[PDB]
Amino acid sequence: GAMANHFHVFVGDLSPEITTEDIKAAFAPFGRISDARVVKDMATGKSKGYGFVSFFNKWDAENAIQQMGGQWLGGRQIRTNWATRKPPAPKSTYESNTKQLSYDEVVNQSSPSNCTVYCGGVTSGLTEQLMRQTFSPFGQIMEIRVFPDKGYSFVRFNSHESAAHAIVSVNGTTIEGHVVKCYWGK
Repeated sequence: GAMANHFHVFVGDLSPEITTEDIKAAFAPFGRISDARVVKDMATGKSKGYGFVSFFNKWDAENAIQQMGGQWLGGRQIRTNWATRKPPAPKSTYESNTKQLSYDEVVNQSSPSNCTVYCGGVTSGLTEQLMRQTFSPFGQIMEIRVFPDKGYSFVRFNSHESAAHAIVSVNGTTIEGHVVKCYWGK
């Protein structure tokens, strides 16, 4: 049938009296077997204590593992464990380009020679000093160019790291009531 629904069970602790033929019969009522094999001695036909079974359907194998989970087959209880361990199919639980402010993502949004941050959203109180004092703890300032009338400013940093850091920190903050937005500028 479909290999996806075929399951291999690893059998162990087989009593020496047990043979390939025995597992076929023993496991058949619990699980439908396509084939079952005991690694047994060629001469005596006695089990070496282990083997494998191929079931036609997944439930059959699983049921058989449980029912034969140390069941008295032969003069002793045998062991079972699943060999073809069916993995569960995942889904996109993580990553699809998380939209947050990743410094790594932000720094790659511009060429490393660009040191300008575009600050927008500050329609009020927008002074050179206000931007300067805010941006300064994030990076070294070279220029502050402001336009309160248009509600934006250009913050010129000394370095690119400084500029990307400013964006990651300032983007989505609030300056005197106005929610600010920052990205790369010219």
